[PDB]
Amino acid sequence: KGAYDTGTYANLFQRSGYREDEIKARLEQTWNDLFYGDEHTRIYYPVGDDKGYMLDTGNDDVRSEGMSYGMMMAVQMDKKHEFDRLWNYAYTYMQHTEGRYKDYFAWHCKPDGTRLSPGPAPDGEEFFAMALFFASNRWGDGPAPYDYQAQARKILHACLHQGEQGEGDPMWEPSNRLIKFIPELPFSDPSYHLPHFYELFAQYANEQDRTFWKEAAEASRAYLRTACHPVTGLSPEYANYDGTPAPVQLHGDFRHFYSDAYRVAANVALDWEWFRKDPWQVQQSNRIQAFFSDIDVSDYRRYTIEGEPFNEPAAHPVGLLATNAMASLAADGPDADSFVKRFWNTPLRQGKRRYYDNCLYFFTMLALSGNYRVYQQ
Ligand SMILES: O[C@@H]1[C@@H](O)[C@H](O)OC[C@H]1O
Ligand SMILES: O[C@@H]1[C@@H](O)[C@H](O)OC[C@H]1O
Repeated sequence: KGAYDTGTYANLFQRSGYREDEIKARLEQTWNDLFYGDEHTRIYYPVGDDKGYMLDTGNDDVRSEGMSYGMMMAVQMDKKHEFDRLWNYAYTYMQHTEGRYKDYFAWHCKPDGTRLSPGPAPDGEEFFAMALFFASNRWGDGPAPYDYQAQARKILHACLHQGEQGEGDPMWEPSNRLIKFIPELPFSDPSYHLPHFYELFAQYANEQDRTFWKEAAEASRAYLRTACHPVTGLSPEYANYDGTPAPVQLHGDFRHFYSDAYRVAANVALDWEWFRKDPWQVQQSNRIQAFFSDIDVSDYRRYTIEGEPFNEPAAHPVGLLATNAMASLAADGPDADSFVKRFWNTPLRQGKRRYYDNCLYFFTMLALSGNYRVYQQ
């Protein structure tokens, strides 16, 4: 039985020997540094009395990924003021009110809120929806736009039914119940598959969609079994509906193990912790940890999914270490305990490239301390 059923969350820092007091203080200090820390560390920026944004420091823009991530961190840390500032920014600047992307979020904008491209990123929408559901269950709905439950249901309605509103496209392929890379293209991104959120969407979404969301959960668990390499546990950034690496795209080669794919190990580990439904998840977690067991974080490269290293370094090696450590929620192999310790002894990244590493870092600090939880009712 998973944490969803028992209400009990594994505290791997505690199982590993760290003191309860040290752990809570470490989690609180990670929060403080990321949202209120110095100019070289923080990724959160207040705007006026009622807005705020998560900065992709590397790309000097605001992404629906980072906004939705900041809202999830805020609600897991019971930080309503920051949650509300981030949501208000997303609601005000990013969410489309009309046209083919109505109720979707523009995937990126300038920090001042000027939209840069209208197209959405589905991993944004699914985190917004999950964070808003948790906000409703934790704090209760307020007047619009802080009517969190209805806001979540509106996003997930468009996610399944955009094709019916007019000229747009849904973010899930109805034929196979799989999340797409973008609404228009017939392939996926394995790091976007969050079967554990789809279980909760099957409880909290519009009644007419609950059957679909339950099928989506089972379809996504099956899909990650097809996308992950059976020796190395590595996955491609973009994958076909059959799990094989998708073709090279006009904007680059996403066939290999790089930044997006790091989140797969994290996502499978949290589904195991919450729902304990697919025991392949334990072996997948053991495999990826075995793959990285004897590789220094400063040596992390881009890899083919069969594990052939490129000369090129990982752009986000702290992010990769974080997802590898988060796999300890599921792994029972000889490497779980050492990745937990390696992570504990790793500080937040600083400087221009810090955004992505520090997002993945925080989700791991939450998870390994037993604080990445389902908020029900
Ligand atoms: O996770 C996606 C990421 O790869 C992209 O660069 O920006 C945010 C999302 O579209
Ligand atoms: O937004 C992310 C970007 O900041 C990172 O550098 O590459 C992966 C993207 O998802």
